[PDB]
Amino acid sequence: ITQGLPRVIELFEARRPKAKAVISEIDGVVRIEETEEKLSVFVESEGFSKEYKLPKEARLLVKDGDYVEAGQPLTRGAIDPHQLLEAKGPEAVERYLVEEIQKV
Repeated sequence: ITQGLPRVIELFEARRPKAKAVISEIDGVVRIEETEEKLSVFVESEGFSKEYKLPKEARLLVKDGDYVEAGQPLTRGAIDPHQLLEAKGPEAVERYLVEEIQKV
């Protein structure tokens, strides 16, 4: 994560954060799949399937069987503003940038 001026610069430059969070591209229900060595999270829609293979030590913000919005974070960390843009649209990005800059 990042605090202070570097976080501000990272936001104003719209950089992809180093320790970025993972977000859902679509809406759907959470289905966790965890081997003792490997980890993956599945966003299952009524007719679609999404699969996010994340490193095994990543903190989750999603309880199993939850309905997540497109663009909603699954992992902790800073959100990549461009991914948030493609997933959720302009308004969500403006909101995110303003609030995130204001936190500092």
